[PDB]
Amino acid sequence: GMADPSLHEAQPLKFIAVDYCPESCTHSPESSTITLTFDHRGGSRWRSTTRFQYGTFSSLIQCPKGNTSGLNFNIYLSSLEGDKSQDAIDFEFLGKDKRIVQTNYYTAGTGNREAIHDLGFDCSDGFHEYVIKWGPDLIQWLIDGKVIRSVRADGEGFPQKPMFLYASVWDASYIDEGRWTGPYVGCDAPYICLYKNVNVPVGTAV
Ligand SMILES: OC[C@H]1O[C@@H](O[C@@H]2[C@@H](O)[C@H](O[C@H]3[C@H](O)[C@@H](O)[C@H](O[C@H]4[C@H](O)[C@@H](O)[C@@H](O)O[C@@H]4CO)O[C@@H]3CO)O[C@H](CO)[C@H]2O)[C@H](O)[C@@H](O)[C@@H]1O
Repeated sequence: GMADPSLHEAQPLKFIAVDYCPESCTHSPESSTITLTFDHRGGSRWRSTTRFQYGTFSSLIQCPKGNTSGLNFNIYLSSLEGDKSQDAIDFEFLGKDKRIVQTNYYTAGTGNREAIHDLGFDCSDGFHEYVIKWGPDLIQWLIDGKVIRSVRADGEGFPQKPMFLYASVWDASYIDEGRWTGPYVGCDAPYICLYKNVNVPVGTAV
């Protein structure tokens, strides 16, 4: 009993696109780091250049410092951002409180499956690991190696369309009178959200 016998499959996300405002996204593939910045310019959004059909997705993430009230930073899967009938699976940080994270998923445009989780840490205090495990009848969310939520196919729809990996930072303060992410204060810009060692499924790109 010397070798670790534990079964251990993922590949680094090498190729990404930026959907708007590329000046507020940086990619350093040589250090496996992507950053997103929120400031006057209005944020940005990156994504994988390919869709995937199921698999495990992960990133180290360090959220922005300072007063992030109003902001939404995230990492998520979506069949197509902006599609009214999208399938999706979310990690969304709510800027009013950097010690929580919200999970959610969408089936043919329908969400309303929010859950709020206590992180046990400040998400801007160093890099932490966020994982989405997406299967045909089981979705799991992991944080620093621990499952924080599991949902199984319950007959009320399930994400099954091929999906892009996405990440953005945006001002969500207009949602629910600012009660969701807080009012936007925005006096600590640039708000820099960092993604490191983003990994995608080995063999499910479609
Ligand atoms: O131009 C006026 C106004 O524009 C602002 O920038 C907006 C920006 O707010 C918007 O953010 C998207 C974001 O890119 C996207 O990732 C996010 O996706 C959601 C998804 O819709 C949900 O279903 C769920 O899965 O969770 C995801 C992650 O939160 O949705 C937001 C909101 O639509 O993107 C648009 C471009 O498409 C962009 O114009 C800008 O900040 C302001 O300064 C400006 O006034």
